[PDB]
Amino acid sequence: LHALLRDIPAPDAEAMARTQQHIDGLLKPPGSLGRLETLAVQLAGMPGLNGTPQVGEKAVLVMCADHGVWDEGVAVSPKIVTAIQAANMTRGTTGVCVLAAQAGAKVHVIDVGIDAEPIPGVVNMRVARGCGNIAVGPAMSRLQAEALLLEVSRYTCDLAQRGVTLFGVGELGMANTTPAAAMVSVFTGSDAKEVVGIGANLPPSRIDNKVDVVRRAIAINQPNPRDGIDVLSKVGGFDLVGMTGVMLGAARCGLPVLLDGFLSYSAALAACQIAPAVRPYLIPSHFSAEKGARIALAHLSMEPYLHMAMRLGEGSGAALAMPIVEAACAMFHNMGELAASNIVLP
Amino acid sequence: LHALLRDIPAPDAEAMARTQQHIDGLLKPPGSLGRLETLAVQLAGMPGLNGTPQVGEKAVLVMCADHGVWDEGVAVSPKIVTAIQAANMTRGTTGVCVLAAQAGAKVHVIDVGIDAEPIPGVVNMRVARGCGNIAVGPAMSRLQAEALLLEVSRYTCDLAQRGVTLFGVGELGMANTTPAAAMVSVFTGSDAKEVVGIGANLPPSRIDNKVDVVRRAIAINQPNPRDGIDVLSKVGGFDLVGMTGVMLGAARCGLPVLLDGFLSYSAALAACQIAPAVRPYLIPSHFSAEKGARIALAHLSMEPYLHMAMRLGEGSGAALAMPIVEAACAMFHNMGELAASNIVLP
Ligand SMILES: O=C(O)c1ccc[n+]([C@@H]2O[C@H](COP(=O)([O-])O)[C@@H](O)[C@H]2O)c1
Ligand SMILES: O=C(O)c1ccc[n+]([C@@H]2O[C@H](COP(=O)([O-])O)[C@@H](O)[C@H]2O)c1
Ligand SMILES: Cc1ccc(O)cc1C
Ligand SMILES: Cc1ccc(O)cc1C
Repeated sequence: LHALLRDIPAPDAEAMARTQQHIDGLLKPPGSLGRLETLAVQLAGMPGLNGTPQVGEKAVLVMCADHGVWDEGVAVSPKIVTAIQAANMTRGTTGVCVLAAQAGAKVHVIDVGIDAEPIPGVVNMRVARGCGNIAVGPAMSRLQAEALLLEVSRYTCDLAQRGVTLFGVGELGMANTTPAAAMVSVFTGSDAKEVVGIGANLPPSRIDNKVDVVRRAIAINQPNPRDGIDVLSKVGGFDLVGMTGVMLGAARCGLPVLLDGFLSYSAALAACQIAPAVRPYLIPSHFSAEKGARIALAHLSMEPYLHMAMRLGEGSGAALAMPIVEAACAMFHNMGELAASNIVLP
Repeated sequence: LHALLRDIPAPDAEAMARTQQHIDGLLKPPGSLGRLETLAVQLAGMPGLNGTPQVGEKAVLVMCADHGVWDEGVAVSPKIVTAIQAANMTRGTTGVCVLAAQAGAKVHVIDVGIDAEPIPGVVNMRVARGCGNIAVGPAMSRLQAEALLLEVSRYTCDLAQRGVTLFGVGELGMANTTPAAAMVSVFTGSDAKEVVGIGANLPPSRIDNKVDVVRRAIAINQPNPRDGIDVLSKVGGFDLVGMTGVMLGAARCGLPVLLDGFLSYSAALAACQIAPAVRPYLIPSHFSAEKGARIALAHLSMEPYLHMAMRLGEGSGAALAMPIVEAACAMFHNMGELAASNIVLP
């Protein structure tokens, strides 16, 4: 894993300069396509894209796992929903499936720790049947977190060898906004009350308990904010570790990764703590309706493109933003140039 | 035109209720797809869509015209750019062309008043070679504004008979953020300084003059805020009137219209003043980087989906949002249902 982190490439400033000059000469007032222009330049700097903003095959990786903290009464969805929904993912009837189909992306469903019998058709990388209840101890051992990061990182960059140039990250796991909140609190130094949300429709009256659980998790585990792996293993979950793995893998591969919602923000904070070099490869999608989204995004210095009040998870927001990445590429390659129309601007 | 306004249909509450019930039963926590859900219900209520959120053919109508106020030094782009860019529209090299192609939409370029010889391939509805300079008098006569509204409204609903179910509105015209600002000031009661922006890269040092011009336009013409046609004819432009026409026409046709940027907001304010019944058919796209966007959107009670710092115009933002409308339809029709998976939630 040390080799992985060490070999993440820096962005190509040469390709970015060439891209910027090309964009400035297109048929429009300079800077007028705003963040679409910035996104094109960002893509051009990613080594896996071969010096130009382009999109080949697209994949959304959905990390599925159960959480022991579900027993603390922090979620209203039956625990079995993780297993049921994971199977639905193989049938194409879920939210991320429908949105990925619209974007022409393939969904890869990965079981990194569902508490049920193995599901045929789902990629099997299960660490255990659900992680430990973070309210009374760690979610997993450091060894388990490291092993899963390496496994997922390898799977991710291996897809790159099959033509994938754009990744979207997602998750599925009942009770997972609890460890996500714990992680966000630890990494940002914000009090649990400011980052704990209603997750999947938790009744307002049960929020107090959820906040109490997050605080106990942190007090009991004492995760070190300066060690991303320590935080993930202590107050995270297998799904969260898996998402961090996709980000490290895509970065190693020099390719872009679209974030999703709140859960993905928590994983991104961990990934950036572990390897700051991962940051230039992350692209935000939407602004999650979860209470702690604003704080998490502020610490990542990210401004999402889409304001849809979405809070489904599954990688649904990442899939919805794929057309925006393709639009930036289309602008770059297909627009005419000012000079060719003899248009001169101040 | 009185008949047109009188016959705009009210939204179908029955279809909307059926849509809401269907969305609540899909495979996800209730309300979790947020504004995508609200958008689907909004679409279901539009009579031209036949009781369900669906998208058939898509068209972006780009209204092109020149403005006499260009002579007041309020724009840095050469006046001939309107004519040049309008021809580029027929070649598919412009920003809206490239983005519409990505969304599978056709672009219709309409000349409603370019100050140049007619351009082959562009739809000809020219009122005159540029409108009057609003700094010294009206842009056009009330008769001219009314005639153009009716003509464009008919053209728009006629496309509906050819399979178009989703419209996007756009414009092209040097100096047009000046009349747009004047209109926004009149309709919202905001001072010109709060709504006048840099348009297509106007140097910060020339802003003062642009603000002075807007104030003179309003003082000299005395447009009546309660009469949308009066405002359009006095301090508007042919392109702005044309955009208002697309909105009235789509509403009469019971079909959705996606707004674009600042210019489109000014036209929407006029359209809603003329006929409040038009409002349920308007769908925002992006949040224009123009200074007066926030005020204009607040008065329309609209929150755009996309935050791209875009300020190109041409209907580029409307085209970029078309995939979002298709996503809401895909969610509605393609997602599985909770009951079918035996999932019961509180
Ligand atoms: O992605 C988000 O921003 C998001 C926000 C709130 C809830 N969720 C989803 O709902 C689940 C977590 O909610 P909960 O209440 O069980 O902690 C999990 O399967 C997520 O995919 C997802
Ligand atoms: O759509 C917007 O929000 C927008 C904001 C600023 C400038 N524009 C475009 O630039 C032109 C107007 O800018 P200007 O400086 O000549 O008033 C016109 O052709 C518009 O399409 C468009
Ligand atoms: C200069 C300029 C202004 C507005 C446009 O839509 C396009 C161009 C090229
Ligand atoms: C209940 C529930 C929770 C999260 C999902 O992604 C989907 C469903 C159906």
